[PDB]
Amino acid sequence: KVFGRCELAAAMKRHGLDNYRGYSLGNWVCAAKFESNFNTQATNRNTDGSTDYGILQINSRWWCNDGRTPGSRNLCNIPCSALLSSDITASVNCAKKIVSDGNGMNAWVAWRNRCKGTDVQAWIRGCRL
Ligand SMILES: [Cl-]
Ligand SMILES: [Cl-]
Ligand SMILES: [Cl-]
Ligand SMILES: [Cl-]
Ligand SMILES: [Cl-]
Ligand SMILES: [Cl-]
Ligand SMILES: [Cl-]
Ligand SMILES: [Cl-]
Repeated sequence: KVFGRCELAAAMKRHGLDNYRGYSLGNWVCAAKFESNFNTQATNRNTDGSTDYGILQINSRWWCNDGRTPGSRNLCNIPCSALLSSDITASVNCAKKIVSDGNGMNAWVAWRNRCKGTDVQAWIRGCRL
């Protein structure tokens, strides 16, 4: 599924991501924009052989199981395929664990490089939330 901007904001709010760990909804929308362009089906291989999955590009090195990332863990206790669903529940639940892991949203290097410090409220501007 390819979400619209306000549509994804609303879905993230509905699943409790709004201000989770102190990160406003615009931060989460911004991250999703630059990680996946709002496409739940996005996958990308990393150089090290792990893969990033879904709307927030969660990595199989730590967070989900894909059967092909030796030495990796599955800390969200989920198949990585679950992170590609139209329903964003599994990706939000896992993102909540990631952002609680100690470095906040710096875990998403596209958030750190493209969102952090910017006018992230622009991402929810105009949205009926
Ligand atoms: Cl957009
Ligand atoms: Cl915001
Ligand atoms: Cl992989
Ligand atoms: Cl997804
Ligand atoms: Cl594996
Ligand atoms: Cl392994
Ligand atoms: Cl959803
Ligand atoms: Cl980046």
